[PDB]
Amino acid sequence: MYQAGGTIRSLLDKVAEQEYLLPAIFVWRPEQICRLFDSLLQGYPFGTFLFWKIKPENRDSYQFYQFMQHYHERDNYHCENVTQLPEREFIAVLDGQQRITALNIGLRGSFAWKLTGKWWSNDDAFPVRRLHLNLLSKPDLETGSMYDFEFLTDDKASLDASEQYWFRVGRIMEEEEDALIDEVADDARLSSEQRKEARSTLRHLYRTIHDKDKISFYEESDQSLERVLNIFIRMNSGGTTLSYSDLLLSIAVAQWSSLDAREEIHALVDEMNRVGDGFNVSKDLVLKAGLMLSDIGSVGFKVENFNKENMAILEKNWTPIRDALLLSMQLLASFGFNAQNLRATSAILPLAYYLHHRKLTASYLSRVEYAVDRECIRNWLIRSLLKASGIWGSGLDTLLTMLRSDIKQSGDTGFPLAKIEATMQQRGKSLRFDPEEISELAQLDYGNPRTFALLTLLFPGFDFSRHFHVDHIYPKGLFTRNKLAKVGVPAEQLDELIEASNKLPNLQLLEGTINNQKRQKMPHEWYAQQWPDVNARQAHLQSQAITSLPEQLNQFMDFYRERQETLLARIRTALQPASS
Amino acid sequence: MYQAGGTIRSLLDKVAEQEYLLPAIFVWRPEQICRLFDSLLQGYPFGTFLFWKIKPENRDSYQFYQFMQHYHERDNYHCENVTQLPEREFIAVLDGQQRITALNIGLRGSFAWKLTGKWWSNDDAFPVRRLHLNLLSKPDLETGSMYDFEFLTDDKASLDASEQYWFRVGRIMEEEEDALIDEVADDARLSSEQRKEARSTLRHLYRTIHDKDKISFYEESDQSLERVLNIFIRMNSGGTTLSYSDLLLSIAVAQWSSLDAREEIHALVDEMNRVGDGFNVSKDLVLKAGLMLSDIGSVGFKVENFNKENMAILEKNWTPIRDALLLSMQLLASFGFNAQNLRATSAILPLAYYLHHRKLTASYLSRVEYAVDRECIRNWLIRSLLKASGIWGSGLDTLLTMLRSDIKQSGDTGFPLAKIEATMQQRGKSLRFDPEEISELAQLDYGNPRTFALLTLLFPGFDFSRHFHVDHIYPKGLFTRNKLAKVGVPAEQLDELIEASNKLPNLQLLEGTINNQKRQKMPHEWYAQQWPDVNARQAHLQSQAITSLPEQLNQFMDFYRERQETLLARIRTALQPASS
Ligand SMILES: [Cl-]
Ligand SMILES: [Cl-]
Repeated sequence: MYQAGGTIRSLLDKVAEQEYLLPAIFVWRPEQICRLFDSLLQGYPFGTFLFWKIKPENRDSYQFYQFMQHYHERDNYHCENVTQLPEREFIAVLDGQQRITALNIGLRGSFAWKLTGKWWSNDDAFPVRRLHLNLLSKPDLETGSMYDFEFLTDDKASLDASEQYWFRVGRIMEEEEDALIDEVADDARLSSEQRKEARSTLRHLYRTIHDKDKISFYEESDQSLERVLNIFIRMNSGGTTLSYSDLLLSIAVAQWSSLDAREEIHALVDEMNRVGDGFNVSKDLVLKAGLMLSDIGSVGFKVENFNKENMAILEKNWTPIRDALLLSMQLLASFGFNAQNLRATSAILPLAYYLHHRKLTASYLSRVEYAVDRECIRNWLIRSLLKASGIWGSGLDTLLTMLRSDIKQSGDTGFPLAKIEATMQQRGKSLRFDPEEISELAQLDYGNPRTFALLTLLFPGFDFSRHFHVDHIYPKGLFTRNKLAKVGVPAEQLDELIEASNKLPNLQLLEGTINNQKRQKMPHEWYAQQWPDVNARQAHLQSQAITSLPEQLNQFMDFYRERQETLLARIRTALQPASS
Repeated sequence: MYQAGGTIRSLLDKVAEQEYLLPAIFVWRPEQICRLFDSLLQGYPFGTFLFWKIKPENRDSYQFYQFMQHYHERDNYHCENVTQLPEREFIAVLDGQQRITALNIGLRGSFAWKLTGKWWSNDDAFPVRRLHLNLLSKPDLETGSMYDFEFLTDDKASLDASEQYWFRVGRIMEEEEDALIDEVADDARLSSEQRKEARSTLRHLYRTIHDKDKISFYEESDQSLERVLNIFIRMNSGGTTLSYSDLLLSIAVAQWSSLDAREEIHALVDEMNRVGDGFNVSKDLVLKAGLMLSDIGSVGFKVENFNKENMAILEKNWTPIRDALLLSMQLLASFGFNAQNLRATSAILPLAYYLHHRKLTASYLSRVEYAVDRECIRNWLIRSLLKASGIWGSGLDTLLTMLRSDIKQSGDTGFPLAKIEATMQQRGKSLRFDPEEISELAQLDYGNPRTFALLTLLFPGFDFSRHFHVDHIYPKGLFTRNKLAKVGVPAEQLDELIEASNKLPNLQLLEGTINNQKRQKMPHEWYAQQWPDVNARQAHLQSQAITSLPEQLNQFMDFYRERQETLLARIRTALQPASS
């Protein structure tokens, strides 16, 4: 069947009573849910959906799932199983799943994502947020946004937003339009001009969902599913549309006399990703690096930059360029980076420009004449990566072309560290750390990608190309609620000790792989038998910012505070910028 | 910038002027184009298209193509490059490519595909067809069809069938509606009752194309492209809509406790395709085989057959089922089959059923107790593949379930050939060949997949799992039109002899690979050099149905005609209905 128009309200009511379901076959980023609601209010139409009608004889023939509603990046990213399996004929959605999920999360659910820089262990790193609309939206002529939608905690919404009036979008499914419009009219915090504007935005939102025929679908049973599914694919977007990424790639490879630049680019990606313990770089990175290493004026990942003259330059230099790219990954692996602990792939671009510039080869990793230069790059890269945010995000393209001029100007004197650091300061991307950034670094968690990076900056000396790991000084296994309450730790200090045992003051770098006999002893026990000479012992331990090793867990927080103090100092000096 | 109105005629005028072009980045089956036109006349709407505007300053920055128009499976199957590049702003179509191509082929172009049973080398196996509509179509209740569209020759369109009035669709782009409707009204082929419904169907077809707003699109320049493409993708089918067959795979994987069904399917498929010199088998075949080998009542490739009860039965029997499937591929390779010469992969299903029924293993290929049985299978299979069509196409599912009962009753006595052939006969699929089929077999071309099969039937005794090939008796290279006139062949006959030189009476099976010294000699020279003893030579020529080996090409047709008669007698004997 064809249904040419239903409301979003009718659609979501069916989702609510589990009459629209999913067959057993992910979710969008919050920013994309917001772009959908903005596009919806602006008037962009939905494409048609496709629904498979399940008769009651078949309720049990197949496994069905429920549309995602309250998304939690940690605790609920999988679709929930059906709980109210209908006993009348119902629907499984074959096309429309992600648009319907976003509608459902925005209007009936929530989104809890991990805060930037925090670790999965942290429980206050996943604040629950709900979709909100700023009833006083004004056209942002940069994003093309007409309505400002945003996922907000309850308190960032309720705060006095100056010039803003935030409205929880889901209220239009819970209250009548009259009650909501009256709330806005009766709010004395709005001016009369603001009240008029808030009112027509709230009406526009309410009625887009409740009055406008936005939803169209085909609806078919088992018997003719095959035929209409084919019709549906034929007449709508059947052969999937290229993303912008894949469009640039196709346009870019079109300009190459090599009969398969597509194959050259994939071989390079997979090669790069097999380096060391594995990386995860994309073809986007390779194409942008193409633009950057060929001295193209713009490194913007934009279709206009992949015209035939620029792709002619890129093809000419493809061998130097894939050589530098591949040597960039080998440098990174030689520092200990892999796919799990490299947060910003864009940092590869200036590294690769440098290696490509000086025409370096894999001997750059061994010869001693380079060791000082290799160490200067490592320190710079790690510091850039220790920033929670604000270095390799927004503003990248202008940062990259300025860093490129600095590297160009350096001839073969080596990595131009002072110049680079000044360019970054000039751009609002200083590698200077302020005291609260320092405190944040000193409480990093085991497994956070910045943690090993920080440790290899604080305690250099290992061959980071060889095996090494981060270990707990007081083994993490000793720290459970049961075990601790019997050594006497008060019941209220129990969660404090457990959280602290997993953080930087209890962390160290160790050569080799995980030692299982170290992890079953108290640290003073383990170090007394590995270092019988009491003087060696206290020099080794001191090299690791370990002064003492209390013999009972009851005194762990004394140890923690003491080493936290030493690490704060060591972090300060390590992150202090040189001068001349 | 949106545009919800647009006629198909406007769209195709832009294609015709080369103002709608393709960016550099396959064409549908003719029956899929026909189904597009049927859906279009039934009211199924087109999804919205995405167009990228190229400003005249960038008309040279990228490579563009023209929409395909006159499709030739051999001589013109990849997009035409741009003649007549617009000097004003123009469009590259980013979404809608395939739907526009189909409109363009149906309304302004043509489709030439290889006739079933013929080979690429034959220049009269690709008759040009153009899209036609039966102005007397009536609802077909078996196909959901309402309008019968079909690609036809001018000759088969000019034929009078009881209620078949074929009208060439492209004429609505070339002539005024008045002229076309008057020709229908003036045609003594139609009764007054029929000219009313033919006029109404011609008008509906004409006006769907010229008056109705069926085309809608977004149009964007470089600047808005990224933003609007992502909106387009989010609001429409954003994830590649799953085909019916990918839906079945997903439905099926979901019901397996833990054999990790998705990659056990793909792994078995890859395994199947690497047997011998390689096959090209589909996951769809593997699923169908699951249904047949587990004795499910229906073997229809329909979603209803993949409920959890059936998938439970399949998972239990998965190991014996993949065993049987791989053994069936190994048996086929032992016959000399591969991806190129196996025309009907459905023939695998009864093979695999049989092999699974008797629980045979790899020793079935070698032990001599099976030699007679393997040869009976090979003989039956080849005969089924020697039919140009009508065996493994339509009607397959009922044939399969009946072949299954025949194999199941055969117990352990061996392949039940007589009963299988009775079954095939009552299904209208006799392995009996009539005189005109015999004559067509006696002139198959070199390279036609049926030629190798026929030869292995007529000349058994090689080790078809070791290397062998088809070779010309009088080498193919001797037969160029310059070379032939020089040995003094009359002008009239020259191309009769070139023709016949590529056909079965000049073909033989030889062990090993191509022998380049044999291909440079007249046959009688080759054989006198290889078989110095004239009596062993006559014996060996006799085994290949060679009576005489004329020494001049001038007598080649005397050889052709003599060996053709010898082959006809062998073929008539090899294909004759058997003893009972
Ligand atoms: Cl940027
Ligand atoms: Cl069938």
